[PDB]
Amino acid sequence: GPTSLCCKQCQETEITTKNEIFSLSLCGPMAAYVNPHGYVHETLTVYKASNLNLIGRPSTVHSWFPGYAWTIAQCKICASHIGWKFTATKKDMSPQKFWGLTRSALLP
Ligand SMILES: [Zn+2]
Repeated sequence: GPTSLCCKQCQETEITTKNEIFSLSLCGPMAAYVNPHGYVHETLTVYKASNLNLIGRPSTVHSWFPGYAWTIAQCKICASHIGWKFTATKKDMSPQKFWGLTRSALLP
């Protein structure tokens, strides 16, 4: 479908849709400055994703989104690294999980 964002390598496999896109605030209370940590502009954040295999267990090491652990996520079909699943370290956070997907790894 027109909303469909698929793995660029295998083409057929849908990873997320444009419907699931949202904007995560990279700042904390009062919207203070933060040093950029990783490369967020290149990363698309979505609430829900599909057809990915999670590799290993959640890690907090040098997380691009502080407060969240990350787990590598690769296409079930072709094993291309599309991005990461992010899971909250604290119960009071929202969303408790989301996906950060490398834009260049998707089509469109
Ligand atoms: Zn693929």
